[PDB]
Amino acid sequence: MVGLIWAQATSGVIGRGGDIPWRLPEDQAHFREITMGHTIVMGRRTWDSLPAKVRPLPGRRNVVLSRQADFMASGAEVVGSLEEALTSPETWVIGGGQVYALALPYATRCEVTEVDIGLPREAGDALAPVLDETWRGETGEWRFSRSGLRYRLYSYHRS
Amino acid sequence: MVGLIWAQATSGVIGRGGDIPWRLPEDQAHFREITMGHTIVMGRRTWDSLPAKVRPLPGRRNVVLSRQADFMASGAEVVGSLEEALTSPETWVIGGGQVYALALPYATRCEVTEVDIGLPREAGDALAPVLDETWRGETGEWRFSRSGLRYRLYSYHRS
Ligand SMILES: NC(=O)C1=CN([C@@H]2O[C@H](COP(=O)(O)OP(=O)(O)OC[C@H]3O[C@@H](n4cnc5c(N)ncnc54)[C@H](OP(=O)(O)O)[C@@H]3O)[C@@H](O)[C@H]2O)C=CC1
Ligand SMILES: NC(=O)C1=CN([C@@H]2O[C@H](COP(=O)(O)OP(=O)(O)OC[C@H]3O[C@@H](n4cnc5c(N)ncnc54)[C@H](OP(=O)(O)O)[C@@H]3O)[C@@H](O)[C@H]2O)C=CC1
Ligand SMILES: COc1ccccc1-c1nc(N)nc(N)c1C#CC1CC1
Ligand SMILES: COc1ccccc1-c1nc(N)nc(N)c1C#CC1CC1
Ligand SMILES: [Co+2]
Ligand SMILES: [Co+2]
Repeated sequence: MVGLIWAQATSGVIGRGGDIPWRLPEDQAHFREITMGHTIVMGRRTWDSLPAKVRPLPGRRNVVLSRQADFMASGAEVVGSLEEALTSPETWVIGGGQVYALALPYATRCEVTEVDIGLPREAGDALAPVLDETWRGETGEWRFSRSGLRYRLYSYHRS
Repeated sequence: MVGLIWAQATSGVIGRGGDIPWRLPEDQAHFREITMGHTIVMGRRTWDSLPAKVRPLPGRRNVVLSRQADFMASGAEVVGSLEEALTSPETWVIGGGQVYALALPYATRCEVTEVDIGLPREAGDALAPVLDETWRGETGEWRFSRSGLRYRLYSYHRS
């Protein structure tokens, strides 16, 4: 099972300037719960952006996707194609924008957090992938966060 | 991944008299979506509850749990233990009450439909399993079924 998991502003923005333009602790706990124990696949840019302190993510098989054949991600497996990353019963693709779009055709689930920030799309932003008709989704109720922000969870599935 | 999927009254009743005391087309559609393509495991009593006619459920590996070594389930596999049924990336336990209880220690997902029907628990009823503190649950909004009963979907997960 290949799933994607991401957190986006309502506008689709997931990233800017190499970082995240918000903080939502509840989303981090949700992300941890969904990925824990499983393989996680990230793009090289996302790996670089993480402080070495939080890297690799505990309890998960960390895989970094890079076009650099001898790239070394200390504490992670480096692979040159998504297919090499996709063993194990359950793999979660955890960003960023380029790798979500690459992985979506392989995916059967998307777990999406929507953050109610009015954040406009800007040139250069990382964006969430666009989900076609084949994605049936269940809207969660609007939760409320200790950061003061309103957010909502979507569980998308297909086939 | 082993998931449980069930529909319950608010009281926890999931079955009565070998059948179900309601019928929501919206829940049947959600059940089909979540299970399609995967292994589905059901107790022998639940297989008996299916008319020959809709058995086995199409597009899914139908597995029936029975202690009867001679029991025939035309269109399905009949296994004597639950562990024999776990050779697929996604396995959905689809009932009934005894198999839910037996499968729960293997489960990381519960997809629950709560039906807003006041249904006192009678002797002989089959009940939903009790979810302890290890389970983290998404709730959705209460929705109107065309049968006139409200319902809502819970997605529970634990690592
Ligand atoms: N949920 C969220 O909100 C999340 C947001 N983010 C954000 O996303 C942003 C980064 O995303 P983005 O810039 O798109 O980068 P990615 O993280 O998607 O990394 C892109 C890199 O992937 C590598 N790669 C290897 N093989 C391929 C391939 N076949 N196709 C494409 N890429 C390949 C390349 O690395 P190389 O150059 O080495 O070859 C490429 O530079 C940051 O702002 C980050 O904070 C990240 C995670 C989650
Ligand atoms: N979502 C919902 O609301 C659902 C409701 N239901 C309802 O649930 C009810 C049936 O549930 P229930 O009565 O609990 O019966 P089950 O469907 O759970 O079947 C129980 C049978 O499974 C077999 N079995 C049980 N435990 C084991 C084991 N450890 N090893 C091997 N075989 C085992 C036995 O079969 P054998 O006797 O052959 O040995 C036992 O008789 C019906 O009302 C049905 O309509 C059913 C599914 C979904
Ligand atoms: C902005 O989101 C977060 C902010 C802090 C911590 C985790 C998340 C997060 N959340 C969801 N829902 N999906 C995700 N892929 C991620 C991620 C990631 C890569 C850095 C490893
Ligand atoms: C009252 O439930 C239903 C009624 C008709 C069709 C499907 C369902 C259903 N729904 C949820 N949500 N979970 C489930 N396990 C099931 C089931 C089943 C076994 C008979 C095959
Ligand atoms: Co599926
Ligand atoms: Co898991």
